[PDB]
Amino acid sequence: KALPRLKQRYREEIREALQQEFNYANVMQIPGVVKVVVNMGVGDAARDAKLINGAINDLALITGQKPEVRRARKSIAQFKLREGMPIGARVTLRGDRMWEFLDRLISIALPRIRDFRGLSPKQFDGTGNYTFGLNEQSMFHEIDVDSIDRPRGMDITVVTTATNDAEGRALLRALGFPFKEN
RNA sequence: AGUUUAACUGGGGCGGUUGCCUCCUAAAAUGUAACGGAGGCGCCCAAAGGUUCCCUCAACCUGGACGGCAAUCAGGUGUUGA
Repeated sequence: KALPRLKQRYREEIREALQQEFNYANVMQIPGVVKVVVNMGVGDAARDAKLINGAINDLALITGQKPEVRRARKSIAQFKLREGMPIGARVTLRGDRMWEFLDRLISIALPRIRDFRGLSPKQFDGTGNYTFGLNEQSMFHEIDVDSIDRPRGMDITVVTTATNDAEGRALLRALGFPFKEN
């Protein structure tokens, strides 16, 4: 007994508009976002093993779920990197929590970037999966932006059952990502 | 004063070596020598053992903030080259 904003919108308008654009036979062919992905590469694992915990805490406060700590399966010593050194955190988002996260991101933070002209239409890949990146976490009001001791940027990537970049960009437009309309 | 002070060895000496594991020589069973050719061991292990369950890598292509030939991520090819 509840509905998020973007999901109600998705089931109302966007499916209709893509149908009226691309004319699929079955509606099962309709594109739909599955999951959302978050990652943070600490990179100074061999110099600060504590920024890892810092990033864990930030993403906790940001996404409302305890992250995963991705280990280094290979040992490349030109970076000090050794088998099992924690280099980064990672979180998966699916469902109502995902739609809420996109609502927050599109409505609070991305309208808080400094001189946001536009996210490119060219972060796609093969079929329409949008892989962008943030330099700082100085933007989410979710975050306690008084306590941060360093910039700890991140990298986001958005995956969809779309089959090509045209359908991907069209769907993400209907959903309200500020592309550079070109 | 009584006695020891090695062997192999293309004579002896000098050098090197002596035991165990793996490969070729070794001649499609086994086995087979040379001071013939290449290596290694005289350990480690609250788990790197037992059991039940689950999953598949490396590599390449692309996207991608610092990040580059490569770091973590996502998406494909990938019968198996890790």
